[PDB]
Amino acid sequence: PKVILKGPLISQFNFREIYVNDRELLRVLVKIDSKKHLILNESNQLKSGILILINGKDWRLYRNQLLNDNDIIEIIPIN
Repeated sequence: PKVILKGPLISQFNFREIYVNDRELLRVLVKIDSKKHLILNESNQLKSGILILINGKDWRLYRNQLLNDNDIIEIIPIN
């Protein structure tokens, strides 16, 4: 799947878009957030003020189902 960063996350991660082979959302986030811990707490739980869209829809609707290779994951910070 394709990961797109929005807002301050772009400068904080130092990239805007990246592809990852992971089909499990948590693993996608861990690969992105590996040595930085910017969007995940130590418990790998998402930090507050971060939303995730999968193909334009809130991630929680998907119930941790298999991601397809062509899915677009948007990570969006909010106030």
